[PDB]
Amino acid sequence: AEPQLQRAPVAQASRISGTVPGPLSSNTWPLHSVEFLADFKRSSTSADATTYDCVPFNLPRVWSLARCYSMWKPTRWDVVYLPEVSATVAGSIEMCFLYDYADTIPRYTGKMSRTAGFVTSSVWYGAEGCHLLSGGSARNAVVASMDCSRVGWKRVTSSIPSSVDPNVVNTILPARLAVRSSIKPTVSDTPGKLYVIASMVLRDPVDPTLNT
Amino acid sequence: LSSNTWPLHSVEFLADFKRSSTSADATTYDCVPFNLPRVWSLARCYSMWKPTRWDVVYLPEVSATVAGSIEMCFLYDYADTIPRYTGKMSRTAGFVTSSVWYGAEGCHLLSGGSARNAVVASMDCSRVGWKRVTSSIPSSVDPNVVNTILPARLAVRSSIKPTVSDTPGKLYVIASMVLRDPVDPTLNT
Amino acid sequence: LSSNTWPLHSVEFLADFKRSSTSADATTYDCVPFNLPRVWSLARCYSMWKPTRWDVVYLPEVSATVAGSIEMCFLYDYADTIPRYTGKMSRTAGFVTSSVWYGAEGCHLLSGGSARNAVVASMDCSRVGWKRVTSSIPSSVDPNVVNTILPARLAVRSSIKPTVSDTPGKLYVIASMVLRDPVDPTLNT
Amino acid sequence: LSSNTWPLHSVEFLADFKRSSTSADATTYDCVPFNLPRVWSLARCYSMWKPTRWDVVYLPEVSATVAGSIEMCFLYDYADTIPRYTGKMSRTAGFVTSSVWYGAEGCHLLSGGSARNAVVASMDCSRVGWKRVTSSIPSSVDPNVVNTILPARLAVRSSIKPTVSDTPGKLYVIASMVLRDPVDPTLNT
Amino acid sequence: AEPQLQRAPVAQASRISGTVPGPLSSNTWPLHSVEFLADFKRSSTSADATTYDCVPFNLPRVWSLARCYSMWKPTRWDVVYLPEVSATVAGSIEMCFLYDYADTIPRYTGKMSRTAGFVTSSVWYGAEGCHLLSGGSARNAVVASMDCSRVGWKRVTSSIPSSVDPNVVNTILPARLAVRSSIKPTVSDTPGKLYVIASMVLRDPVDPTLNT
Ligand SMILES: [Ca+2]
Ligand SMILES: [Ca+2]
Ligand SMILES: [Ca+2]
Ligand SMILES: [Ca+2]
Ligand SMILES: [Ca+2]
Repeated sequence: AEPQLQRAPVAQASRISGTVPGPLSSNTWPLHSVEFLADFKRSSTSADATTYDCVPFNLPRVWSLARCYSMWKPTRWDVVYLPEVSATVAGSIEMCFLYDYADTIPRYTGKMSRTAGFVTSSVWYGAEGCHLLSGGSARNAVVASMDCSRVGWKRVTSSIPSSVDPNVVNTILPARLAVRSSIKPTVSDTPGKLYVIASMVLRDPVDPTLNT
Repeated sequence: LSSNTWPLHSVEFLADFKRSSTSADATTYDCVPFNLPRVWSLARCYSMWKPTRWDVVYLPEVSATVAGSIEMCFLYDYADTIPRYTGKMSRTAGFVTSSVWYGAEGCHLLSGGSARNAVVASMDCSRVGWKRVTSSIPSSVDPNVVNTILPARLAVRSSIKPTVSDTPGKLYVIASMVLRDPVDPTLNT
Repeated sequence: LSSNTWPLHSVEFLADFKRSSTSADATTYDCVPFNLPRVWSLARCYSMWKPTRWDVVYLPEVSATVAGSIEMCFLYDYADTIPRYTGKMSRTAGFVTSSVWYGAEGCHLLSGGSARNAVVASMDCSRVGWKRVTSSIPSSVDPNVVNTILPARLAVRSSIKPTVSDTPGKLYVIASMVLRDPVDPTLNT
Repeated sequence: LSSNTWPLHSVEFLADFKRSSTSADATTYDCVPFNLPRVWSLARCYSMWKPTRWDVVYLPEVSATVAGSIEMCFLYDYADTIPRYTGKMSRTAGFVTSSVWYGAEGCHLLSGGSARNAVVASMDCSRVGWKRVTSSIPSSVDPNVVNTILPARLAVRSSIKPTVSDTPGKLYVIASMVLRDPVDPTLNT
Repeated sequence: AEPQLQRAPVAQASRISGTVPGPLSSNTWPLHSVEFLADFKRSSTSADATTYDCVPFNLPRVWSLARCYSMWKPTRWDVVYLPEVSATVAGSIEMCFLYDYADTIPRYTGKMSRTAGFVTSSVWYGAEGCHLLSGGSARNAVVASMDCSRVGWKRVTSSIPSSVDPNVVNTILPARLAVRSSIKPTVSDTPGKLYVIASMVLRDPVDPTLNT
């Protein structure tokens, strides 16, 4: 055919609309995952509960994805206790959630029981929780569920301002998981494992390297 | 109805309406559970609260000859300046004013309803979210930090400087809220 | 509708799109009423505001041969670092880039609105709650405190460094919001 | 609802009811946005306004022993002579009169409704067209020129000459209007 | 009914088989994405081409996901040039790929043309490449495609051993993109942008924090 006589424009707009396509470019992105939280450490001297900040950057794998978004909203967050001790082991594991950073960490059973999301279990009970981490059946699992309803959209951070008014911390920290041992062993030990079954929604992308 | 949630309707004395003989500034009251002993005793057992009502009624107890009036309004931003005069009060949310000796008819508001002849200052509670219950306020902090725990402040002012400081009536709070996540009363801050 | 809630749709010049001949950093604009003189005149009369739209359209006014592009995106966390380059921009929310000379078709967005071949950067307003109207930003504080008042920041970047500092266009904001509890404009901070 | 139009409901302190110890003449107040600081701050952002409500409530703050009463009426023509006495006031539009110490019951009118025992002077707003918003009034001009910008004047009078000038109560404006064509607040005259 | 008389076992095995469930737990995970590579910098003094290592850690968003896997295999890797200059701009952009770290970087057109994946374009041609980044239509785009067939499974790294024998570098570096300017402007400038349209397969998960 005839060679086409192209008309050359002074320019030609180069335009892109919206976050460049890829795995985490959608306005929002829902994510469900099982994440090892920590060892159930049993102090032999302290009766104080151990605290765990329920925020994305504390979940290595989830964090990898979460740092690509600026906002997140927890939908599930459930911590399962997996026993790794015989049925001869005395003691109990106590768990509850603290929804205000300003609130004091429970130092004993009574305090723990009076706190939201409270749960206790024979340190050797709950192995069936292993099946929770995969399929389901929380029938015989030791789980501490965090109240996620009513939790709004939180900014995704890579840190927690700890030496700051608890009120500013609250703006980023939906809740803290408080884990306590009902008794003091003669020597520190680790009766089981704590795995988190988190479900959240990420929103509004951001270059990971900028996210803090 | 359930699962970390139950409504609470209460009535409690808030404070005496004090008229300064020298200052024209408005007195400010933080609308949070810990400023109401009984309500506090309940709210402290929960981690989060959400005001559904919060109304402050002025009930007079002076002679029909006392001059001056009471002015009330709500401040929803800690950073906002406290009204120094009538015009300023009149321009802010929930503004209400009434002769200092009027308002006794609003006592049935304390039990029952009919705010028909009451002197009430209602706080805008719709669209007020869940706030963490606290045992105090960080007064030396950025107002924005305070706003996190303080839904609003009630600003009360006297339209007149009496010859001597005096209290013509009292303020009663009629609050209605919902509490959420259980917490040991002694550990609530 | 009503009851301490006034809806508002405005259009205002936001700022000049400035291109630095030395810095590759983006310029950020705080998406809050006090940054728009006319809108501020209105918003300062209220304690609370809630953005419903907030769109910033770029209107060019340079030769079609000028080199470079304008890049825009929104930052929803004050803690988040300001983009220093195209990828950082292309990777974040509301990203949009267009040749610096392109855009005039966007004037229709201003009057009326038929955004087609318009260069707009829309902010995520859904799920943005009632914020407190302020007259400033506490930059000297924890970014989390700032977040309390800053729904988002618009990030505008020049895809390239002109040999001389210049401004090839202007940014106009098309905001839609609802205002809530009245305050004396002079006491609103 | 839209395209250069949104309703505005406001409440603001208008002025102190001042009783002259020597003059029997009525004091006059121009019912225009610029005489209400906050409302002005809003209205000035628009070129045209149209009053939908405009009610002025008298709220007393004196002893039940003060004698005399307040008289109010509206004047819809700048050329019209200001009422010198009770009969004259009583014969003009919106006329209302009440003992100077009565009216506190009308405070709920400021927030909510029920003008049931209020002392309100309502301006006839139906059939009041769009008027240009102004920052002032040409007082030395033909009344007809003034009528162009002045929907009406509120005439307030004391049915008695107290021994000394005094202010028994205050006047609060409860205005409701619609604004129309945007304008830079600083350029509005 | 009758209370069930539970039989208490000496223990109860706590077992989990396979990487804990979540977004990046599958043995393999395929990922396609558009990633801004860099500015097409035009030196006014050097004629040397600029090199870009075609490896995951150089793609911020992709890297977020890629660091959760230990092995990767490029399937596509295409670099698109987007012009941001008028049709009055003189010069050309030259691109090619170097598949051996030991190979010398081309210093001129002839050298560039003799190299695999070679491509040149009027610096003001190729705006239609914008549509490539989203839908498709590479009909009028300036693209430099990397030979991915025959590229095996490479270990995912967070760095490149640069002061090491090019042969060891080759074990981790599938290829380098060489970008050159056909001419020297009177002063350094940036005629356009380089975006990468990568496609790869990730395999064998690993805690991100361990991945280096
Ligand atoms: Ca962040
Ligand atoms: Ca608390
Ligand atoms: Ca304010
Ligand atoms: Ca005017
Ligand atoms: Ca590795």
